[PDB]
Amino acid sequence: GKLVLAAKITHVPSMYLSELPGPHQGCRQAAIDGHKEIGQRCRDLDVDTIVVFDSHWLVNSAFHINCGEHFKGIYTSNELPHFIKDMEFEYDGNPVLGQLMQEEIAKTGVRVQAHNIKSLELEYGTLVPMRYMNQDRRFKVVSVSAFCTSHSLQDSRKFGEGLIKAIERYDGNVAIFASGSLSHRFIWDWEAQRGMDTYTREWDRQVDKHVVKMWENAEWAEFCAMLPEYAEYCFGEGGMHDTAMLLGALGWDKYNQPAEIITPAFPSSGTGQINAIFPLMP
Amino acid sequence: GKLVLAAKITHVPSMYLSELPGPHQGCRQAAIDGHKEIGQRCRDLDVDTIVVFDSHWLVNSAFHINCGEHFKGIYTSNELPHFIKDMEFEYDGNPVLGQLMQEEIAKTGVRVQAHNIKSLELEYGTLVPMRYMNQDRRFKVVSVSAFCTSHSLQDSRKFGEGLIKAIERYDGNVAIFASGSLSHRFIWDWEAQRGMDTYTREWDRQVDKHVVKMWENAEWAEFCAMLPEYAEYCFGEGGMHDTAMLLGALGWDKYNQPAEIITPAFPSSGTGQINAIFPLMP
Amino acid sequence: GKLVLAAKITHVPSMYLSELPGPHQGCRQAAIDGHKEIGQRCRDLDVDTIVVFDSHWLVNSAFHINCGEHFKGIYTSNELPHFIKDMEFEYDGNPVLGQLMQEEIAKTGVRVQAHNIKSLELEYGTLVPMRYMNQDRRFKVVSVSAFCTSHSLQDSRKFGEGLIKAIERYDGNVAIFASGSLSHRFIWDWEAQRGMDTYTREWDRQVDKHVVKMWENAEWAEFCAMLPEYAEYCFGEGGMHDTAMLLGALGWDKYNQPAEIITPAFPSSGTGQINAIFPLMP
Amino acid sequence: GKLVLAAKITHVPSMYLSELPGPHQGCRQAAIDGHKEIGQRCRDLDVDTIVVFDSHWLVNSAFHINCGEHFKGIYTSNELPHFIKDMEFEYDGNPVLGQLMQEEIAKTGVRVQAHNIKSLELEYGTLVPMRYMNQDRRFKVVSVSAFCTSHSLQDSRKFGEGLIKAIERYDGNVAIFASGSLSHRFIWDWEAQRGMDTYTREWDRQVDKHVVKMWENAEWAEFCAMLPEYAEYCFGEGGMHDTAMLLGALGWDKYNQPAEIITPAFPSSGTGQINAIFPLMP
Ligand code: NA
Ligand code: NA
Ligand code: NA
Ligand code: NA
Repeated sequence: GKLVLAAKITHVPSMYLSELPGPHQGCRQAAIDGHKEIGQRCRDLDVDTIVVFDSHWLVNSAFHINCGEHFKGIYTSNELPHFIKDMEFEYDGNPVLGQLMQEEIAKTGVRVQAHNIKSLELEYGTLVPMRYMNQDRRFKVVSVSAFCTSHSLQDSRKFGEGLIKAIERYDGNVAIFASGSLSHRFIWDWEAQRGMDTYTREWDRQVDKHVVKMWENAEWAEFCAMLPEYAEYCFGEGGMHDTAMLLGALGWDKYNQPAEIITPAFPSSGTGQINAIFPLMP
Repeated sequence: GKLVLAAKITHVPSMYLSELPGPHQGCRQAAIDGHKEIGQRCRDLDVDTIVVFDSHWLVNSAFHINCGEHFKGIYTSNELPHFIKDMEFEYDGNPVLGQLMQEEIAKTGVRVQAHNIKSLELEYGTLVPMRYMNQDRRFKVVSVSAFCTSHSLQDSRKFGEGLIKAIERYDGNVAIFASGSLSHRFIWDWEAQRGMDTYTREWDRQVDKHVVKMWENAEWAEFCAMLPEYAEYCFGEGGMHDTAMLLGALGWDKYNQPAEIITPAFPSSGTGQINAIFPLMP
Repeated sequence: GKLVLAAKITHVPSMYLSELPGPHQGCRQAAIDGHKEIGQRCRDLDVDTIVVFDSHWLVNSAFHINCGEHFKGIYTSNELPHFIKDMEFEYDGNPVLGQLMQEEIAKTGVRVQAHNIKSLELEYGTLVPMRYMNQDRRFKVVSVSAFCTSHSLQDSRKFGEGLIKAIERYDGNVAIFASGSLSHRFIWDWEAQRGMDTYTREWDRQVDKHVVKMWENAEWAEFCAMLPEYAEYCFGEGGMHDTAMLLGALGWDKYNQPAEIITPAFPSSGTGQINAIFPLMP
Repeated sequence: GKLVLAAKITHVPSMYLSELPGPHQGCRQAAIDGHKEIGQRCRDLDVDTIVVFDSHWLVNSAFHINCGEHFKGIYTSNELPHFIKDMEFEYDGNPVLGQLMQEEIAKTGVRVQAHNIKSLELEYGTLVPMRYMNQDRRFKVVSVSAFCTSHSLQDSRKFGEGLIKAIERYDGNVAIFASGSLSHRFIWDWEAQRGMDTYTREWDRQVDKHVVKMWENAEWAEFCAMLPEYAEYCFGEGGMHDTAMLLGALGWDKYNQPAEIITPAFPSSGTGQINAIFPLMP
């Protein structure tokens, strides 16, 4: 098979808040537009399976693949129980791609497990893009744990490299999404006052503006070299393992295409958020 | 009503692994016996509700109370889903204690929300002690978010202080559990070969030994003063807000009782674990 | 009196190495010519006294001013004593400007001491610019301790604010130099082979490029807001107190003039170096 | 020749302040007593040369040995110029030991330079012990740069290992002093009011109390394993390279003798200070 689309996308809970009646209604319409645009490009390019690097799925040991056959349930947020509760979803899985991913990524030396368990539910980083892109179940979905507490960014790079080798063996077109953040120093509890549209630290705002310029200028050797420090000093969501998996799949320091910005970087509860297409190398 | 028991307890997933057939069967027998002993004292002291400060429940904004009327479901770990899956549980809740907690804690100036929502499920740091102590539904349970990413430890202190005032207004006896860790520098993914019974860093091993000595010697003024640095430099599970909520309920720097070590400190996947009773001030 | 010139300047030891016969002769010619250019503008503006914020002078308590009447001695580096040794110097001092500085800065509530002591010698961050600008003793010199181990950047801001008041009372024209670095993560001892013209970390290189862009675009409110994080995460030389003293004198977040880059940013032993004029507000 | 004594010693400026008339007179008498006791033991053991690991001598590149033939001068503090100024000293050097040290330490792979330069003056970490121990010039002195900004603690270990091989080739008895601190989080500038006899952070006080117990219990494998973290999280004076050089010479994780406490650990301007003899292995 073939990788046909790669993207970095936001999954902030304010996207669901934007759908609700209230003074926040429409506050994330541009972020939702970005998802729906990326979904349309996946339809245009005959994507049959989407792999999400989910920076909301926390793991301490190894890389985990949710390649469940079928995902059906009711989601309630443990962050915002009152507002995001009893949310229905139903999507088709791809156990076959999941097993190919396990086999090829395990050949790189990466510790990796594939799970086809009815009771292992999709995490939030995967449910959000699926809400806006896949309500008609046009796409199969496979999820990867990207909130990695005790892991090497070089192993997430290798996870992405092995993923390409899995796609080569799979009979279909695949899209990959890093579902997470730029900087993720969430706004302090004693500063709720300031609302959802500010950075906690000007520092994170400025580093995020520089990083977005690096993406637009295809400075990927330089970005890949500085990613450990960006992930540490800018409090990356899940340690920016989602960003590492995506760059791994694309060629790491050999990746050479300017990012196409879909949703310009915006603050959300003190964190940096963007939607961007990473064009494929020739 | 009355606070009658306070404890720091482990919830490591190796407790469930200890139950399973294999080379690790019985690897956490003494941790499980410590949970059972603490439960039995709860029975002896005519406890009707347990409040658990759950360091596995991640929140970014405010302190959240799960005071659902009824808890029933099937638990699958997203950390070790091959081993911890399809785990049945059913417990009774205490919405009345929950709303009192919200009333009294909000008067401290702390941001606090109480949830009585069917679909808001118990988190792992609450499920583990309920599994060993509460299978016969002797106790009502309330859960508090103690994985607090953007929160002051002085607000966790105030949460505990407000909780005492809520218990005073409640018609019955209450126990509180900080469900979490000492140091929580989880073992590196590339060091899986070392197994489950080691510390990641000798540094964490030695700081944890000093902290347990301080607890045993009632050095609570000194321990409270050093808690922000301990949480940072020894990678506390959820920032050690669970520890801060418990010490807040007990009197913070005026707490003067020697900790009773129910289960001696042990390493678990690189992290420090203990079961300890915190005797109440006369 | 009048502040007539402000600058950020490099004092790297490779400037002296550039003068010596060997394979590195001329390796810092442009940095030296930047010093000479800034010196000539001081001559043109009728500067009688230069105040240097010396990021090589380490202090643990309070801000110290060397306002000695006369400076004469022989300098041997304790960093590169094989190459920088027996270096003769002689300059005139300004005890009157020093006492005005102590008077006005103490009114801000900052802890400040002024020293007029024969045996208190000029530090390296002052000797280097005086070597290239002041060999004919055209200028009196005063030095300020800007390697501040335990100090608030808001107090370095207040030091600069007070200095403007001292200059207003002084009968003459004054120039101020922040003598120090951008990033100062010095190259690791085991990486000696890579030589003198590289950054230790791509991270430092890229943050430094963003910071120079901010300076060129007069984004001073943003730069001032991010300075505490920059100094911490990019290992600022002396904590970037030199930069803070200079921006304090210039108006801090109200400073609105684009920096004039006299010598483009260059790596030196892993660290970021620049010569820049900070034009004065009308 | 033979190593006959090893010690960790303080060099705090408050030792000189203790000698002066004022409310602080005698405030460091016990620290001075410790120096003079260690001096007397060096006389009793027929020491002819003292090597000091000087955590006040800052270097960015390589390890430097001050093995000048003769040291004579007047010292003025740039930390406290009013109180510590025009301090006379005169001591005999040992260029022969210095050259052996360079030869043997360079065989371990460590980058090391020996300097015999009249104008390269003794640093403060060396002048303080020499003031209290060597006013009659009974001992020759060699100084080593131990404020190492960019260096491996394993390289400081190898410097100590190589030093023993140098002493074996030298015709005399040698003593080694690590001249530095335990924790060195100097008291914040805005907390001057608290005086010189407090810790900045209870955290540093407690870690220092644990470390001193480890020394007294000969827990050297454990202490050596945690030293990188101690040096980082407790703000070690010069990064605790002085401590690593000493433990290097003594056997690192194979060292097995309980430290003899000469001056019990005491706070000085927020930092931890101790005088201790490290008995030689049989
Ligand atoms: Na948000
Ligand atoms: Na475990
Ligand atoms: Na240099
Ligand atoms: Na002192």
